[PDB]
Formats: sequence, structure tokens, C-alpha cells
Amino acid sequence: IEKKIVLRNGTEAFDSWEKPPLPVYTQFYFFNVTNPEEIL
Amino acid sequence: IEKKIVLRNGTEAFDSWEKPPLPVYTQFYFFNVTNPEEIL
Ligand SMILES: *[C@@H]1O[C@H](CO)[C@@H](O)[C@H](O)[C@H]1NC(C)=O
Ligand SMILES: *[C@@H]1O[C@H](CO)[C@@H](O)[C@H](O)[C@H]1NC(C)=O
Repeated sequence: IEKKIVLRNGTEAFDSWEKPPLPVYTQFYFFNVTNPEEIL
Repeated sequence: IEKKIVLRNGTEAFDSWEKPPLPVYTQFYFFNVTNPEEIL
């Protein structure tokens, strides 16, 4: 029985969900318009 | 002696030079400007 993964105050699965220990990396990609007047 | 290739009236090397029998193919390549106002 894998009842170890629950959201109970006293469990280590609730500790990972309240505070995520692993960082999240987000890379913002943009688009640069080269011919702006020609689109008009 | 390869005196056969001369420009004498009576030779077949002068016939190739007066009138070139082999066609010449020329392909004209152009450049099209995509962002003309942005160069200005
Ligand atoms: C979790 O830990 C104890 C358990 O009773 C409690 O005192 C504490 O307030 C709880 N935390 C939250 C956010 O409920
Ligand atoms: C070549 O051929 C004869 C050779 O005498 C002559 O009548 C003719 O005029 C010559 N052609 C030219 C362009 O000189």
C-alpha cells in the first residue's frame, strides 16, 4: 500500500507540495520584426 | 606541326571564329529587396 504519498500534515509528500524544493527554469523567447513598415 | 588552327580564309579555324556555332547560355540573377524602407 503506497499511502505514504498523501497531503497529510505529518507526511513528506505534503512537504514537497507546500514548498516545491526543485527550481523551475523558464526561458522567454521573443520575435523581432525586421520589416515593420513593409507589413503595413 | 599544328598550323591547321589559323585565321586564314580557307581554314576551318577561321570558320569557327567568324561564326561561333555553339550557343551561349546566360542566366540573369537578380536581388529583390525585402525591407526597403528599413534600409532608409
Ligand atoms: C501543521 O503542523 C501542526 C500539526 O498539528 C499544526 O500545528 C500546524 O498549524 C499545521 N500547519 C498548517 C498550515 O495547518
Ligand atoms: C574569303 O573568301 C574568298 C577568298 O579569296 C574571298 O573572295 C572572300 O571575300 C573572303 N571573305 C572575306 C570576308 O574577306
